[PDB]
Amino acid sequence: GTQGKVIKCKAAIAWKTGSPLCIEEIEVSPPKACEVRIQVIATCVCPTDINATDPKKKALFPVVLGHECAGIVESVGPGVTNFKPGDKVIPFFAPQCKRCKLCLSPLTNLCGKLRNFKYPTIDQELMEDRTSRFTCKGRSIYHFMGVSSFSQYTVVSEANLARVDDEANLERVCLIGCGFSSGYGAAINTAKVTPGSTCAVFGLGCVGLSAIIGCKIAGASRIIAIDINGEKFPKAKALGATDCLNPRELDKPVQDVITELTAGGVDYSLDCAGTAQTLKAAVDCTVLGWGSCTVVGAKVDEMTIPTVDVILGRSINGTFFGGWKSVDSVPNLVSDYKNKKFDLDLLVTHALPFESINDAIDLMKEGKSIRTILTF
Amino acid sequence: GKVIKCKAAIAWKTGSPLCIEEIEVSPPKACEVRIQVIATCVCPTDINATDPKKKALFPVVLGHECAGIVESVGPGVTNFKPGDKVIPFFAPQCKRCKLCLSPLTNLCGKLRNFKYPTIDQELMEDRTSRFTCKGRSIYHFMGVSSFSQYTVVSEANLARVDDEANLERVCLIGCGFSSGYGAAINTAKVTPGSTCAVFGLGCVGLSAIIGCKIAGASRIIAIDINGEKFPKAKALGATDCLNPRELDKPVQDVITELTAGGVDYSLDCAGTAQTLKAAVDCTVLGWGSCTVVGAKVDEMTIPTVDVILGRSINGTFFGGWKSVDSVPNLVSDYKNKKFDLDLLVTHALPFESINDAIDLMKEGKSIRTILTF
Ligand SMILES: NC(=O)C1=CN([C@@H]2O[C@H](COP(=O)(O)OP(=O)(O)OC[C@H]3O[C@@H](n4cnc5c(N)ncnc54)[C@H](O)[C@@H]3O)[C@@H](O)[C@H]2O)C=CC1
Ligand SMILES: NC(=O)C1=CN([C@@H]2O[C@H](COP(=O)(O)OP(=O)(O)OC[C@H]3O[C@@H](n4cnc5c(N)ncnc54)[C@H](O)[C@@H]3O)[C@@H](O)[C@H]2O)C=CC1
Ligand SMILES: [Zn+2]
Ligand SMILES: [Zn+2]
Ligand SMILES: [Zn+2]
Ligand SMILES: [Zn+2]
Repeated sequence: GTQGKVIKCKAAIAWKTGSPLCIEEIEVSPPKACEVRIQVIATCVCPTDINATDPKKKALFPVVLGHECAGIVESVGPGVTNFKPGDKVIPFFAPQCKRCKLCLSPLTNLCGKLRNFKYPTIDQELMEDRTSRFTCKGRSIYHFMGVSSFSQYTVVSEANLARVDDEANLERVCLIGCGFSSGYGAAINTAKVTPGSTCAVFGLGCVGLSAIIGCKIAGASRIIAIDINGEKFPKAKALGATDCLNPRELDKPVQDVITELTAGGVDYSLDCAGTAQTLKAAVDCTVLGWGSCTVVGAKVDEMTIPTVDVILGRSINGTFFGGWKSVDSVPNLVSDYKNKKFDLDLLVTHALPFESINDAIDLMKEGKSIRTILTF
Repeated sequence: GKVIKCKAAIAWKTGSPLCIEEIEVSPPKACEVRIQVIATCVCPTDINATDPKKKALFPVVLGHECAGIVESVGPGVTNFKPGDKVIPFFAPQCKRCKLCLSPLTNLCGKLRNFKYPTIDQELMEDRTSRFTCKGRSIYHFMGVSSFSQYTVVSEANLARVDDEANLERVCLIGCGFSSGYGAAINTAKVTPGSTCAVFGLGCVGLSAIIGCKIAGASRIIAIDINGEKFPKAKALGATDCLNPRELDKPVQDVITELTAGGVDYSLDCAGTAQTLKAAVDCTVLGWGSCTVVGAKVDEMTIPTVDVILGRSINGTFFGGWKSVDSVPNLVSDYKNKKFDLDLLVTHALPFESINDAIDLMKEGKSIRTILTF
């Protein structure tokens, strides 16, 4: 518990694929040079974590999952001076070393720290010196996307976290760790929505809803929300959607319907679902000449685009953590919440003990929730 | 308004070559101009028309890249008179629709078919034709139909140019040069000091190299499977050249290694399934941009991971130029030697020998063959 000593605490480990999480007692070593050890206060489950338990996907085991959270600094490694015990922080999967070609360009938010560009979900699986800080029943355990928040205490790289306001409500600002930021920024930075434009958002979960918030703040005059589960519409409307459509209850392809309603198509579209049908429709429903499609979610490995479509004016791009330069922007999003610029409360549907983590996973797998807050 | 009797090339059906025939050309009506063609070239698009695998209409008068002079104008026309030099084109700018008014695109409300533009603008504004042969009415092609001594076009499809222009060279502005030059400048938006890659070294790709250089690029890589295309590439601005058939590793991997990560802008002026995939792969992460110009296949497949990691895709239409307003400017640049079009013309042949010009192109032996009368 105290500095320099190994800690023993609760956690949830995935011993192998296609299986539920087990509650165990583990040992968390102290931080080394350029590392920080955090006490996790609140955390949520994200579809990216569950995706790791899918047998048809690539992943490593045994591992400690989790990447959306908020907490407090317990101790820091040798030579560290930008962090100290007591400070409130928020870690993330997108690093910002501030010391590379990519970090210097205003055209991207990627960083030279990343190594795998074909399978990012298995990158950052160990610390810089290529060793692990986790141990359980003798065996060494893998880290997950540089965070691993499903443990009371974790250790991260200085390039993977930021200090925030001393009076921040950690049981809510934890949403800034992944979901909210990714959707909000996709609209503002990646798609670059403009005043008076028309937008279309596919998928109404935490990401899609945050994208609607972003479009409204950017000044769009019309926002069309699409989802196969109609029960998600009321919450979308409370946040800014002006129209709603269920592909399942329509006679014609949903894109043909959108095209009719707008007399040609929308200026900007964002896919926050990621299926073969949503990706195709997201492109189809934009106006020719200057229509823009931004990819956010992706459950499939590829998309097929007709050649005549780009020749006629349509373009395609995608986002990574909402396009935010992580270390510099996260503090600012926290300040915005303080000033009531947007309400993170509507994104929370459940609250439960960390012990019941497996129930939160079922709820999400059943589309009966948005986000569930877990606490130790 | 007399009817003119002249010669022209007609395609009667799919699967057979063009036939030289004697036809009748009617006088121009309101908002129309009758042009005397002085020089015309053959473009890959004209050849696709007779391929049974492609969609097309028959019988038709093909051709769409040329330069010429005004013979006569229709009732009420005042911006044109007999003797003026002009250049027609497939991308209209009617200036009486909503799209022409927008600074976000170069498309126009005059267009109707967006899945097969090669069969659009097949008749005039009033839905009738101006061509006749052996008692049969004949179709127009993409609003131009240049394979004829005389043709008639809508005022939204041409522009008057400098009185001293050399019509035997500025004809390239009608399609090929403008499309490649503009793809780099307007569509890809190449910037000073950047690195680019151009796939395909025919008229369009060479013009893209000319455009990259004028925009300020510091490095220009040229790729083609036919090595005889290299000497002209270097004469126009290429700094490095690569032939896929003489490399063991895939060409996109060679480009990535020679640049330590890839290029800032790529332009596909070939359009095969292999070039489209390579054009995307050879761009840098974070901000790499791929622009589609050529297109031999109907689709392209993009990996989800690539767009998430910063790569983007777009495409060009007549180089992004507002046709009526920009063509005259391009003619002026040539007059002032900003670039040199003479290097793009490799042969000349009498109009009656059109079929020999087509065979020359299908053997990869030429860039552009000018046809004269
Ligand atoms: N690009 C990046 O950096 C990030 C990507 N993501 C990804 O974004 C996606 C969304 O995340 P969440 O909102 O948290 O997930 P979620 O599971 O809550 O959202 C999915 C929603 O899409 C709907 N849907 C499913 N099939 C549909 C169809 N055919 N048409 C319309 N709607 C359909 C569902 O009914 C549901 O409401 C995930 O795939 C996630 O991994 C999350 C964070 C960052
Ligand atoms: N988007 C638009 O508005 C326009 C599009 N185009 C299109 O652009 C294309 C090119 O036109 P041109 O230069 O006149 O044709 P071309 O036939 O002379 O040019 C093709 C060139 O690419 C090369 N090539 C073929 N396969 C290759 C491969 N795998 N790797 C590298 N090089 C390869 C050939 O050897 C040849 O030199 C056509 O498909 C044409 O229809 C032309 C004008 C405007
Ligand atoms: Zn996530
Ligand atoms: Zn960096
Ligand atoms: Zn052409
Ligand atoms: Zn118009």
